[PDB]
Amino acid sequence: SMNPPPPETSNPNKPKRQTNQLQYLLRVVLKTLWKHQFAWPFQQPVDAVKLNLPDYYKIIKTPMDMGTIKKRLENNYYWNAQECIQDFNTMFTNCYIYNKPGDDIVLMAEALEKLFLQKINELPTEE
Ligand SMILES: Cc1noc(C)c1-c1cc(O)cc([C@@H](O)c2ccccc2)c1
Repeated sequence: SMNPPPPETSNPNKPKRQTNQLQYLLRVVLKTLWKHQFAWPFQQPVDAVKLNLPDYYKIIKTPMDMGTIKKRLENNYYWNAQECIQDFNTMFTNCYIYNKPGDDIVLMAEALEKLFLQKINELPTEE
């Protein structure tokens, strides 16, 4: 079956703003995760055709990935840091829902999420 369209990264009818927290999310949080040895499976949407996973989009109905997040941060899609944090959280949770505990992909997501939580605990106060 065909992949869905990816999550949107441009919509003029969506309100947005720059905040120092969103700027930290791009310059520190995304940047740090993206270069991790284990980032690559999370750097673009799941291509269920390529991966031969007929059920993926039956199971994962709110897909998200760091490719999408990167474009949203770079293209000023967000209103606040919470929208972006939620996208990370959805990406992580999706991986844990779809796969099994201790699978290599789950261990990889967990490595990224450990780093993510370290970086978010240092989120600047809004200014
Ligand atoms: C992310 C993610 N969540 O569920 C699936 C399925 C993936 C996923 C996305 C991908 O690009 C690739 C793979 C898979 O080839 C794999 C398996 C072990 C270690 C790394 C990679 C899984």
